[PDB]
Amino acid sequence: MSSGYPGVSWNKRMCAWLAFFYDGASRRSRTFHPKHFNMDKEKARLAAVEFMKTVENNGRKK
Amino acid sequence: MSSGYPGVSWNKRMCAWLAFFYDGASRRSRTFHPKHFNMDKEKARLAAVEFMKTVE
DNA sequence: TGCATGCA
DNA sequence: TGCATGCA
DNA sequence: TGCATGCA
DNA sequence: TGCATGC
Repeated sequence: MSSGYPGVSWNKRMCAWLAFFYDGASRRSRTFHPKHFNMDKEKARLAAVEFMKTVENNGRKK
Repeated sequence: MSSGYPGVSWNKRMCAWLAFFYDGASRRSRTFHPKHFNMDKEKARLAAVEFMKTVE
């Protein structure tokens, strides 16, 4: 499994684990995003843009 | 682009920003994962499992 | 979005 | 079921 | 794995 | 030009 636990699976589009459970007869899910995903994704974006700016030239690179 | 910026794009399978650039003739790329992705994904996994046991 | 439902 | 999908 | 080709 | 895909 992706999780190694019954009912818990990684949703690739969402980048989150959903826990699927029965509520009486009704199948339901609860979403668990990696902690601080938004913060850390945004910080990764800034870091990537910063690097991109370093390499916005026509000379040979490091 | 998926970032706000030219040359930087989100790779979905990788769950990471890629910066595409030119080293003269060659096209290159550098990868940028969210800083503590592996650890925080694991924390989220353990929380999903905890919910599973509790809600069951 | 997070979620409930669809797919196989 | 694990996980992708449609929803406005 | 991270990277750079493939495709438009 | 962005970004999925194959190694």
